[PDB]
Amino acid sequence: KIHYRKDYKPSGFIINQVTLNINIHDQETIVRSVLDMDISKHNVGEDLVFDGVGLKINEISINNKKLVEGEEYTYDNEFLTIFSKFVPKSKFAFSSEVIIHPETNYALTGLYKSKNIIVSQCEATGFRRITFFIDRPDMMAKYDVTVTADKEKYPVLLSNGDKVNEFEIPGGRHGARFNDPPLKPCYLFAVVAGDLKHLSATYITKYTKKKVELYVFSEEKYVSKLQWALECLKKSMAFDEDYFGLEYDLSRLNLVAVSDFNVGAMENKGLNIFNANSLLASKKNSIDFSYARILTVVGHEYFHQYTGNRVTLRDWFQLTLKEGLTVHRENLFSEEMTKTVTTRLSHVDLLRSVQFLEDSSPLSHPIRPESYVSMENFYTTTVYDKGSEVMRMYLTILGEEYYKKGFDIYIKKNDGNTATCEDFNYAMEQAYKMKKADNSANLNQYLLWFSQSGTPHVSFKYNYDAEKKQYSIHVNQYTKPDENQKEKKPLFIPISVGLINPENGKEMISQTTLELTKESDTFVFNNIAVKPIPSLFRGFSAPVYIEDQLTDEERILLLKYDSDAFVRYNSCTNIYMKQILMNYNEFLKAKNEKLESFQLTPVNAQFIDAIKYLLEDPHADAGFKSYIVSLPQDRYIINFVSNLDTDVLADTKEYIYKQIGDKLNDVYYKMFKSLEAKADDLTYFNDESHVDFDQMNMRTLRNTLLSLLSKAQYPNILNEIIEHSKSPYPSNWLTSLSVSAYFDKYFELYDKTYKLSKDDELLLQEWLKTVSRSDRKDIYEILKKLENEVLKDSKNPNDIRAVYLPFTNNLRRFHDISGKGYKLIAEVITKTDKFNPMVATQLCEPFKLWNKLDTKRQELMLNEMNTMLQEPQISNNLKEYLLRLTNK
Ligand SMILES: O=C(CNc1ccc(F)cc1)N[C@@H](C(=O)NO)c1ccc(Br)cc1
Ligand SMILES: [Zn+2]
Repeated sequence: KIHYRKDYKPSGFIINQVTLNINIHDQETIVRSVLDMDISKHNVGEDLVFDGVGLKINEISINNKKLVEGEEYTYDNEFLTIFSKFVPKSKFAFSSEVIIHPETNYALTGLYKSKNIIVSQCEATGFRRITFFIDRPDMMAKYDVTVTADKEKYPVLLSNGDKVNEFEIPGGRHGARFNDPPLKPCYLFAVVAGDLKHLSATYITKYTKKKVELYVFSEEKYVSKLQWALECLKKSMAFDEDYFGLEYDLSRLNLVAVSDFNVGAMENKGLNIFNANSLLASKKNSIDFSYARILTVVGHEYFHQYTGNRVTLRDWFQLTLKEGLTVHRENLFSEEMTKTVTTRLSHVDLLRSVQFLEDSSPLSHPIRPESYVSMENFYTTTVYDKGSEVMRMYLTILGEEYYKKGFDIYIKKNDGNTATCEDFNYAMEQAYKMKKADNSANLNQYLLWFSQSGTPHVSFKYNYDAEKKQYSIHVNQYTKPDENQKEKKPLFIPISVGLINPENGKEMISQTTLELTKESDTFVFNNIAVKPIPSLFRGFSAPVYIEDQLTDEERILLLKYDSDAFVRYNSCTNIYMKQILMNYNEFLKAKNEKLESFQLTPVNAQFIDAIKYLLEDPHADAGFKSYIVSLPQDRYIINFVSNLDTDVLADTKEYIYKQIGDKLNDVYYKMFKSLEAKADDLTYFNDESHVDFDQMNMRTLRNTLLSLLSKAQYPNILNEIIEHSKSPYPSNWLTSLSVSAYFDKYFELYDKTYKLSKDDELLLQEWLKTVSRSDRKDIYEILKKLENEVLKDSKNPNDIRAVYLPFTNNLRRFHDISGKGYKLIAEVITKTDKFNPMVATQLCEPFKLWNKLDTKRQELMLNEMNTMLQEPQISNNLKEYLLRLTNK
């Protein structure tokens, strides 16, 4: 069954009240549910059809009269159909009692057991796995929820709303009743039961001075890892108050970590539930990346309280309205908290590698898709991250003052209601009219960002008249036709620009955002005293392919002297890309023609000089420095090469890295040594509330330089690697494992770091990732060793993803020409699909570029995908995903 956006129609039914009794027992959970329902104005006498997946019916009733299977209803394990003639014409009560089995629910959707915690996940379609419902987000209802369980095993009981009763039950059990009067969609329902330990705090809101109790929960073993999450929650609350003027509306907010989770976290109202790897950290037992991850995921789920929970979705095709907008709010928050330029750069780096790949793949879709089979397949980097860039462009176009005015219009007008992408565009249009001082101004063209798939390409030509002091930027935009639009239309593209004087590095014009609304336009600037170098798409102001048409000399000047971090990073990126494409084609030709000798174009010496200049600048940023010594990501590069031969690309990267290191290794080594004191400072190692993002960026730089020096076999660098392995910081000692891959000490450090990791669940997963992405010639034997000794039969998604996904980024080995790496991941996908279709589809990620590779590897990947598709037991999720990916 294919659902189409244009087919939306309101239900013929209304569910006003849900009264749940969830009785948890060792071998089963009994769910009783009374739904106080009505007939809506759209009803036309149809059957009453409920969603209900995998439920064991004990009984169902209408108005306390038990219904008879076969004559009055059918149930096919997916839909409960009550025939029209037995459906009442006015207000009525539907009731049911079903049995479900959280303990064997390894798909982690619906109600399931994670270690010793019972927990739910209802977005998008999981509530129907708990009880019968019209399981779609426009069915808003009140919830009164009672949970009972063995008290010894499950002392802590949580659901949405206020706890209004706690009571004892004979036989060692107990119950708690939660009443949540405000309307909500069923995907925001949640329940948690377990032997949970907590940290707590009281937050007083900014304007109404309301006292909000904050609780963060985990299993007892890891309760000492909760402190940063609680601090991040306070920060998120303050940011929504300070930037958006928005306070929390409930008396309490609970965050709960669980070990088994399909994604990062979930915004259930007042009861946010997290993958443990996105809530728990300590400085002894977590890598640095955990701190930014917890900050952004806590922030993300908090910002949903307005953008998703208070203003909700009419239908799932509007997903980007809450996810793109919440990622945008998340990104603003992160940028303000970290105060590092690499925060924005890391978002752009993600979009232009992963999301651009998706947008040029057969899976390409607009941020508001037109159809789906499994809605879980459209929680994508397109909907989330391109969605966020589309939400960010409103702020770029409007400026902070009018953006905040438009955002508040959207909140005030839609608070407590469902909404669509048009409602948001409407609110921004009102601010646009105010800003332009023109009630005729509109953003109708802006809506194409929601409906048009594919990445626009923006290219430039320039003219400077020295006598007239007149400078022109000619701009073109183009989107390649794809399967979603045969004809692509020009978008509203905001181009943040500066003009740099190449003689002194100074700004030449005030802040300027060009509004490109046609296929092409010419923007002219008068009184430009000298020929400038244009600084284009500052802040990465639109999600596009930038073709700057600048010389490498011009790009070097921007890299050294521009004020905008993104344009400097992009100029570096563009210099690298020109070099990569040139050397790639030289290696390819020598391979194709079987040349006994040939030449390679060297790396630009003035570019290497500029890198050295930046690295040696003690006032320059360490995080930015780590980006400039790193080549662009493989998944960024592959968007620019047809029939990419992964071995030739590996040879290209190796040549270019060797070229630069042959000049700069002594600089790299000197910096690695001089950065030690500040990077590894232990002053606050035992203060979990003290997080220094610049210090972590200095560690990133040290660990990047160490990797470069180790690959280069720099003299006696093994000494530094061994010393690095004794650092108290996991980012450092796990780096010592991966860079030791090039030395005879690798398995010594393998065993040392395993011993350091094995007694913390999350640290062990970081160790698994480090092994998985180790640059080892024997990586296939090493993966078998992880399988046999550590991973075993685990159904934990964090374990499976840790063992296999980093390995898939091994350009030389995963893409082994035998196809053995494709075969290995396909076996893992098919095995995983038997119990967790969502994670099976996540493990398909390496196949997304299949039609971008050389002909032999295309065929090898296609064969494994077609083998996967022929599996008799394949899930709907995996089948739909592979059918779309293979154009079948
Ligand atoms: O957690 C994420 C993204 N991060 C992530 C991390 C590791 C992974 F393996 C996968 C995803 N998204 C949340 C979300 O949006 N919460 O607000 C979400 C919620 C429900 C559904 Br259905 C899908 C996605
Ligand atoms: Zn979200």
